[PDB]
Amino acid sequence: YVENLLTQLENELNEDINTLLRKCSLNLVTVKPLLATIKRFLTSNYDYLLDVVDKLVPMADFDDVLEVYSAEDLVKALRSEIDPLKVAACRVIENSQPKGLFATSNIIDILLDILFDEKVENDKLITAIEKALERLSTDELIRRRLFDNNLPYLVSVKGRMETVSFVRLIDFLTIEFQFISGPEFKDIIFCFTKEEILKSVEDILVFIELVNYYTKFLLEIRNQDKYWALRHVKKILPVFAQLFEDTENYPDVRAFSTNCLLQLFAEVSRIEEDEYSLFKTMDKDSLKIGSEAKLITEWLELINPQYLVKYHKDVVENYFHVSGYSIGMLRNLSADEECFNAIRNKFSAEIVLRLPYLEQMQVVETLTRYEYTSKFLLNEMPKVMGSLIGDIIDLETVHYRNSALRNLLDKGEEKLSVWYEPLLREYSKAVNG
Amino acid sequence: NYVENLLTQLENELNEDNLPEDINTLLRKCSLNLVTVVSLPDMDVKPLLATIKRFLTSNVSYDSLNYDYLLDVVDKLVPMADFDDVLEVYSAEDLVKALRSEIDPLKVAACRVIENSQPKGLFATSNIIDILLDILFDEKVENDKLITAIEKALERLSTDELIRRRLFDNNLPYLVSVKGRMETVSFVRLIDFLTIEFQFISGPEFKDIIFCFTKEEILKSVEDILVFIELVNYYTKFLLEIRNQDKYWALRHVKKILPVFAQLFEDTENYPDVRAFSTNCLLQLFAEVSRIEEDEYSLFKTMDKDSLKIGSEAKLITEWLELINPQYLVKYHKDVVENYFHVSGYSIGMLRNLSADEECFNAIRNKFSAEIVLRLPYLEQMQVVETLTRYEYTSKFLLNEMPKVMGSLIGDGSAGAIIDLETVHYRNSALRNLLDKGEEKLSVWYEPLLREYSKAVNG
Repeated sequence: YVENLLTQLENELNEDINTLLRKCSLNLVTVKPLLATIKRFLTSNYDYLLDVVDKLVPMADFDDVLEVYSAEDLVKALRSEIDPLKVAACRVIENSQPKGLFATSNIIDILLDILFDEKVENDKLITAIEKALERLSTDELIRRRLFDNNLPYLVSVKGRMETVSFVRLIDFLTIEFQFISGPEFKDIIFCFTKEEILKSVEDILVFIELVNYYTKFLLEIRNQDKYWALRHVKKILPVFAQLFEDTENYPDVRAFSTNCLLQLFAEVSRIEEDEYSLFKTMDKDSLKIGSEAKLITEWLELINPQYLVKYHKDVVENYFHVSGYSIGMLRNLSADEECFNAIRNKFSAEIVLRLPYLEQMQVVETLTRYEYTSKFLLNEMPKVMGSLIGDIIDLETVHYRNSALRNLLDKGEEKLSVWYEPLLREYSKAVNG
Repeated sequence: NYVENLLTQLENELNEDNLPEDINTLLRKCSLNLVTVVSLPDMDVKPLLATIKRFLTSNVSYDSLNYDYLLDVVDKLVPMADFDDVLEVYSAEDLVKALRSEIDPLKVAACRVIENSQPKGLFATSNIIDILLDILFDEKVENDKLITAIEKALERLSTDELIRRRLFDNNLPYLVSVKGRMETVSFVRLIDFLTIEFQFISGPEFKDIIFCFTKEEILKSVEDILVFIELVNYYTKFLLEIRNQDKYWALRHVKKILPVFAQLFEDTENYPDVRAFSTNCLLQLFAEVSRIEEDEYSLFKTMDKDSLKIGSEAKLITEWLELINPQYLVKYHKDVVENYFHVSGYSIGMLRNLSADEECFNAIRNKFSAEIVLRLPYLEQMQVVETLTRYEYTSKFLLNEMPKVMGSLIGDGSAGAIIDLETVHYRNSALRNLLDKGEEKLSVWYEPLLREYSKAVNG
């Protein structure tokens, strides 16, 4: 049936065309003459035609695709003035088998010419290029073509700092960093000097994109355990903090980029190396946690809690009080034992029990996450445990209650004592009905 | 200041007698700036939303403006603004008129407004949801962006009880009528809708009539194999969601029909299209069935004995050993596990599954030797080692019986130079999983593992 529908399409393209194209697409999601007929139609609803190509290409054996779309045809397609043909070329390139097949040609180079062309407004084409590059970048030869054969070009795009092509470059580097090893890492491509960061402030959108690039860069270093990359990034982190502080000379930085800078500083505080040496200097010289009242909640919600208790114990001790409002701060401050000890005297069963059930469940779920917080809950607030067990339609309440029940049960029967059987009973009722 | 002035220039350019030449470049620039986050409280945002609305409600299409660019500004502007301001421009009656129109861009804008409803139950007392369902299940609708906009609006609002009531109570006979059509296009959208909705449904809200299919409906779906495949996939994701969301109460509503899928899989003479076109999706379903919260594999052992007959069809053996619960495999097909499995790069998929149960691992243990593993290329050795590193019983086997393999994991000092993505990933994971066991259980391997892990992550 699928082969006959494709044969019809092959005869038809050489009315209700859109409907048959949809029918072909729907059947494929759930070959040379058809691919060649579509190619002739593209070299001469186009989105519906391309969707058939997008589903047909990965399904077929790549040798058959290569016969219709040669490396030479792909260069011609990408150098044309026909956007749908360029998208089809991208789909072919994306599905290259082996992934390094086109690594010896200038195909990747041409993909980069289109990607960094600010005049390109076709979002589907930009996405198709990025998807083709992301898929192929697991291969070493493809990363070599990108970061060695096209290094001067990438550095030229980087130096330009033209809004449209720069944002696409940042997106490209973010995607590429997940595949890059220590020996492949190039500072000139992935890292920005103080001078480039100062230049980005002139166009605040570019600056915000750069702050977000660094936040995701630090997050990826933590997620992928790529600590070797820290020495390449740390030296410029105090520049972002200096810009955050310098409201007289760079008012646009606090005016338009406060939130993204706070997320960056949250990541910087997770660098513990040499007793928070870098973050301590940024805080002392620039951030000055506690000195600007309107940022106190955010600092206590975002900054490494071990850092907060060691250098701003007075802020933690005095500022934090239990309420639905301070749940964000509770989740962060509870994540370090010493930091939790600095807020522990703000709790009582009475205070927690006065909160509406959704807020009690958010507080309880947070306290169930750690050994020291759960011990405090069980030994000092058994009335709160009584409220958790109880005598619910709200999805958030059910989510936090079930997570609290599950986190306590993870501790085991021995550590739960008298709470074991009531918790098991409540969890069974919630998951089994 | 800059973003609201960019929005101000757009409001002024759109209200000029004739649209200026730069209109589409301005819209595109507005979209890139809004991408960031929340709006400036400079002005109400109401005149710009109302100006865009007049362009969308107009039956006159202007050659000079790009409607996709105009909608992209709406899709970024609506969630950024206070909903009371959006309501002033787009009332519940304007939304009904927009959805009942013949203007697709206007219907998409209506969806964005509905999606961002605050409170979520605001339009639950109107027929707005009913109209969204009429469009969603209309086969003649070819606009994929409109279909997605409806699904996104329904997904966002379905966390609310009143919205689920409008869906599953006020529109129950309609939804059941769409379900009974089993017309390809509307059916696929219905399955996607039910998958979205199941995330939010509680035990007391669950309705068998709309979420579950009887044997008769499953037999009817075979007539159009695409519909049957969509149904197999629906059940696989349904069982996966029960495991992921701990919704075990739903199993009693689904289990009774699971043997029908296995019967169809076996019956190649009377249902040849089942095996011909749906083998792979059925294998994924059976993998989930072998993992359900049930009493000693009651249901799966009957499906296997009567229909699946694991081990009787040689060409499916690798797939069964890669997919089926390993505890089930060793208890009922120990002979298959013992004879079939041998170590190679090819059998890595089987190794990862069979290693996940201790008894099952004991049945493959004698196929390992340091010599066999050491002959594999380094990427494959790392995949094998990383698998053995995942469990207490496999790691004990690796450390006590294959110290030469541990020697290969530690290596000759050239690991810092490994460029292969996959090799680094599996080696580092193996190193990390072993270190998680602690210094006491690692003995002499502790310091070399710590040294190798430090070099990999810090060097």
